[PDB]
Amino acid sequence: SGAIYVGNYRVVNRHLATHNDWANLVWEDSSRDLLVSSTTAQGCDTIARCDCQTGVYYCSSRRKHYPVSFSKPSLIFVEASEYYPARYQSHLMLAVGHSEPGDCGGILRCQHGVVGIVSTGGNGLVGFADVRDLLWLDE
Ligand SMILES: CSc1cnccc1CC(=O)N1CCC[C@H](C(N)=O)C1
Ligand SMILES: [Zn+2]
Repeated sequence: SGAIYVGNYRVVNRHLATHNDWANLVWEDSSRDLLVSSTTAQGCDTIARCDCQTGVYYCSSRRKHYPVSFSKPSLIFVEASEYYPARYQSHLMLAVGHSEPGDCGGILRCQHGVVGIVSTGGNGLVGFADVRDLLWLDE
């Protein structure tokens, strides 16, 4: 579980999106595992507009924040699940770190703000869905 609350938007993993999210849909992309819904309240999460490759992510399976080196956003192949068949997920960034299935939605942050959210993982690796290219979240 976990979401980004910026302005009148709620950013979540598409596979973990609720009924309310689909009823207040703004934009969704299965290949990125992202879904954006609208909110009445005004969020204050600052989104990073950078090319940082180091940050800190929240791991709910350990109740700890971990510092990570992470890769540039790219097309990384992801194995089949009850949410998506086997495919290439775009705008994905990998880091060496701990993750479990309940960890999806944890925020990744740098000195510039919110980079993205936990989306994939396994084998000692953790994947983050980047949100820095989504410029419309601010405007
Ligand atoms: C941190 S998630 C995780 C971590 N360890 C083992 C397993 C996982 C689960 C996992 O990777 N995914 C299942 C749910 C959808 C995901 C996606 N974005 O396509 C992929
Ligand atoms: Zn940054």
